[PDB]
Amino acid sequence: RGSHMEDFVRQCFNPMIVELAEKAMKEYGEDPKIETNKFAATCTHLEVCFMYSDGGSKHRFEIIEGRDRIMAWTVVNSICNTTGVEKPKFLPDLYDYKENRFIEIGVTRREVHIYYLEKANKIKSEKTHIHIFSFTGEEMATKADYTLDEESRARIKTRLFTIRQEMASRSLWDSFRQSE
Ligand SMILES: O=C(NCCc1ccncc1)c1[nH]c(Cc2ccccc2C(F)(F)F)nc(=O)c1O
Ligand SMILES: [Mn+2]
Ligand SMILES: [Mn+2]
Repeated sequence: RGSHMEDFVRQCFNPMIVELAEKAMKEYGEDPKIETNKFAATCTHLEVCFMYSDGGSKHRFEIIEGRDRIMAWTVVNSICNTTGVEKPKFLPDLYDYKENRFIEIGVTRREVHIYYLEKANKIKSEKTHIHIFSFTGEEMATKADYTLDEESRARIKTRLFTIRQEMASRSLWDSFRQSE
């Protein structure tokens, strides 16, 4: 109670994104007032997912992140029973109707190579596409098929660096980076 991180989070991100992040953390037994770096992280991942689905065509993506566990798994079951895609063991973030595959979006404060290595080991199922962004401006996608336009990806990286600058100007960036 009283953290600068919580107030900055609720100020820097959009009210719907803050509400969704709060519902998610509470759904997973996590306190946004005590685990405030993770509050920021959930909000950032949520905004990156929304931006990512805003790129590309109109009907292209199905958003999985942001829903509650049960409804997200229901939509996943529908996607699988519709397209015949292998049911992912763990919840992805998006589904691409154009490339016909699930998408796992990563946002890390560490080296992108490491984070993708970790997430690729965790998923193991070599069917789901994996796309990592970084707060330094780096990105890395499975097969190096980055799915979206260059402009749409550049927008996301710019937003990430803006978040990083806003945290640094308030002296919460060191803690955020070392928290991962
Ligand atoms: O989907 C995700 N979580 C789904 C479950 C969940 C959602 C929101 N709140 C709590 C639970 C997800 N989580 C992360 C960060 C992370 C990584 C490993 C374990 C736990 C977490 C965290 F912080 F979320 F608990 N990075 C991603 O890229 C990503 O997709
Ligand atoms: Mn997710
Ligand atoms: Mn993700």
